[PDB]
Amino acid sequence: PTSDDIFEREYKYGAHNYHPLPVALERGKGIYLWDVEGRKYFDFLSSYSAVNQGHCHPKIVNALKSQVDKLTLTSRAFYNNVLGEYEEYITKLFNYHKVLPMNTGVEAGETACKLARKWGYTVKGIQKYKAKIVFAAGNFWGRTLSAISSSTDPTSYDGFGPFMPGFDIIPYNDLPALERALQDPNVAAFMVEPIQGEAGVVVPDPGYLMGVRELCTRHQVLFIADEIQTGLARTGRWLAVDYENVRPDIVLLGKALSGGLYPVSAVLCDDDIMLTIKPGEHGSTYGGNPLGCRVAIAALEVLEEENLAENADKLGIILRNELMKLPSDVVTAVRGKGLLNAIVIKETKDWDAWKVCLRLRDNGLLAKPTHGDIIRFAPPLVIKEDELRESIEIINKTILSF
Amino acid sequence: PTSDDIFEREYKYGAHNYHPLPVALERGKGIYLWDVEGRKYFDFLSSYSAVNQGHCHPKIVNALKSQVDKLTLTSRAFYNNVLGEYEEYITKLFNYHKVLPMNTGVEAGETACKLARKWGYTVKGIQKYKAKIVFAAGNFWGRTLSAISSSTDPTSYDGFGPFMPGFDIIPYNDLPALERALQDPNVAAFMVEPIQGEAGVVVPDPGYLMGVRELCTRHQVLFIADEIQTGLARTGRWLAVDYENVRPDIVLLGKALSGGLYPVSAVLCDDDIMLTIKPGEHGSTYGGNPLGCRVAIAALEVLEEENLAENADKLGIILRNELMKLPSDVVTAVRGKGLLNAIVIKETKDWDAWKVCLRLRDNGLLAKPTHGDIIRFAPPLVIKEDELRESIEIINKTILSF
Ligand SMILES: Cc1ncc(COP(=O)(O)O)c(/C=N/[C@H]2C[C@@H](C(=O)O)C[C@H]2C(=C(F)F)C(F)(F)F)c1O
Ligand SMILES: Cc1ncc(COP(=O)(O)O)c(/C=N/[C@H]2C[C@@H](C(=O)O)C[C@H]2C(=C(F)F)C(F)(F)F)c1O
Ligand SMILES: O=C(O)CNC(CO)(CO)CO
Ligand SMILES: O=C(O)CNC(CO)(CO)CO
Repeated sequence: PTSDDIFEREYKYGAHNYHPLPVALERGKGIYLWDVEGRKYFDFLSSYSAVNQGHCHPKIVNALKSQVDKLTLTSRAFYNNVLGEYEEYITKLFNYHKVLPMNTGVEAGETACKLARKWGYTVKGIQKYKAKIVFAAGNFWGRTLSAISSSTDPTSYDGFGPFMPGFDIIPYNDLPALERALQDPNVAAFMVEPIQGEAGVVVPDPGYLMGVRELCTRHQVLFIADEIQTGLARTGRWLAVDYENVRPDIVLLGKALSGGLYPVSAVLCDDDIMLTIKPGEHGSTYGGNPLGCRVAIAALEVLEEENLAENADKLGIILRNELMKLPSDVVTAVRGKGLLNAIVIKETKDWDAWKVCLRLRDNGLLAKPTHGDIIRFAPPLVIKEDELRESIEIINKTILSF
Repeated sequence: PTSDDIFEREYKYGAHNYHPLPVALERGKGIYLWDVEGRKYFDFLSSYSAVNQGHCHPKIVNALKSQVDKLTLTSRAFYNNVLGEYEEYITKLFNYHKVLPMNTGVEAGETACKLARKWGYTVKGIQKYKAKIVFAAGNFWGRTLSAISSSTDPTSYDGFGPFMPGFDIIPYNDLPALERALQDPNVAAFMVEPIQGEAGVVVPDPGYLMGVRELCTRHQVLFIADEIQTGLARTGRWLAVDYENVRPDIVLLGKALSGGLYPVSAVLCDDDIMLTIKPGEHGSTYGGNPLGCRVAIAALEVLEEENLAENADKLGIILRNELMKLPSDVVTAVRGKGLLNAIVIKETKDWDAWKVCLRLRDNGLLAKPTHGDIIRFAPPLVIKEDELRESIEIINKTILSF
């Protein structure tokens, strides 16, 4: 069963909601992936930063295999013995009172919106159903009707309305706009990514996150930080907001929370917010199941025990330093923090980010474009400096082969 | 670490969005669960019908263990070698052109709403953003802002607005109301459960589903059948709609699609609907990952090879027959199809569905109430007639001990 067979068969029987890069992967471990013909590749996408810990990390695998022989799902109608241990661990690890477990990133975001609105009505005293949540243009937090309603990307929302009311949108990295938006006492929260991933790794100016926290406190507005892709060592800290010593009111985690072995996500906040939701008022069939909790506990331990945040910090400097050695004729910008990085391609009609990624694949490195001029470079955080330097050679050899 | 310790620790560190039955489960297999003190129980909830195949079915476990050592997540940016095999299998199994894989039940529902609206705008010709979707009162399809906006249950939606526009609600099991609702040419779809699970196992009159299909065809409206809990042999057929030989335009699957080992869900429909969504316009980080696909393929094979639908059919008759032998003084109604069943309790102030389930737990059987007068009985479909008869004894011994 060849790569071409694999492409054709997905095309026949599967929805066309994606156009993947033409590579048919069968196997992966650490920083490497192998296709069906056995060719070996560096993974510079990390499955959108879900395999921070490397593919099939043995510690997380063994947690999965130990638990799958015991108990995988009771539903939340009864207690299991794993969920709390995970809850005690993750809430102490991040220093919040409580966690609400969900499965996917967008589910954690919907949860955060529901906490914000409920807190707005039952604590802040907003009249029912006047609550607003402010978002930054360029945000991406998933594909539900609610998530695309806050998007400014036409490919997310066009053809899918009517849209959820009560969302306001302001420019990203703009504190005067946030100050103007928070004049409305019916605003309950501001939700924002510490670095906008899908918008093309857009890093806000130093002090932005400190100013956000100040404005939210001053106006009695919840600061929701979406760390589903910036968190868990990807940017060189436990949370990207740690760079400015800022404590959000709600933190969203996902992707790397499981090492890529299970959809696990989390909403962290204190009691005065979390307990606004009463029993029966929110949940999920698979949220908090024992199998995902065991996996999450191990995937957090791997991040801590192997010191991947400081590894991501020190190697990201190296990565960005080498990438700017590329000629400004061809690479117009280098952006990133820790091991979440991007380069912008001077998109002539000679060439584009898609053709670059095709040739990168030919030379053994997997990455993928985000707007035809942007290419993300985000390898697993278990990569070593010598392995990283080999990868930079493949990027050099590719960019300069045009 | 005792059951009481387990309760207290979840209470301290976890959100209070649930009030589970006081039982702390550590282990499960087949139809049985064991708590931390070793006591053994019949599972008559099946984790809300996600473990149709029994807890930790060895065939599904071995599929998980084989794949977790190989590759668990590439993201949809590249191809993996498993996804298509699953897509070919499930689309031929249910006789639709295509499948769109997602993770949770509510994600499949949001997907169905987005397909319906997109089809309404790009095929039916509804002006943008006038599309409507009709739902039946009592529906439950999840906890996103969109899903609670169609709910008529105040505990789902109260305090969580403002709500998604464009949803109409009609009585369930009411064909004249549907005919009245579909007079609006801007309606794109009607979404409905063949049996309303969360509303208390509410079974519509014979012919209802045939009348729905006729009205939807006559008015050029998509018939979306939510089988996330009625499907996959739970009611005695592959799809609950199979009882009336009705083919919906969109079918939603979830829960049992994985055997309870992984959150896997699916949206099935033909090309003229499915291909309204173009690349980049919908997706999910974990949807379609190789690990969940291997698990789903095995969990479907277990349903087919062990003939659980006919087993569920023949044992559900037995179950409902015995349950009506209970005195009408105390059990006001018995409802269900296949192995999805409920009894209604004459809720005096002497006693209620919660106290019944407490005493059922004391006598070794796990079930749980849904509105304080309704108790669901839904054991795994691998149960045997002799095991089922033992369980009925525990239900008899409990109801008559009051
Ligand atoms: C900050 C943030 N909050 C929530 C979610 C929802 O999480 P989810 O519901 O998917 O679990 C996401 C998900 N982002 C995805 C979805 C995935 C895909 O489209 O396949 C590609 C991906 C992505 C990343 F991560 F950067 C990119 F390409 F869009 F740019 C997210 O980035
Ligand atoms: C027909 C249908 N369509 C979609 C979904 C969403 O699927 P999901 O997003 O959860 O994967 C569901 C989920 N129903 C759940 C959620 C779970 C919980 O509240 O913990 C209890 C449960 C339930 C069942 F199954 F009957 C009950 F108690 F609400 F009555 C569903 O029934
Ligand atoms: O009307 C618009 O332009 C947009 N309105 C919303 C976003 O601001 C929904 O998309 C309001 O929630
Ligand atoms: O206004 C209402 O009573 C309800 N409106 C909606 C449901 O019909 C949203 O909850 C419209 O989508």
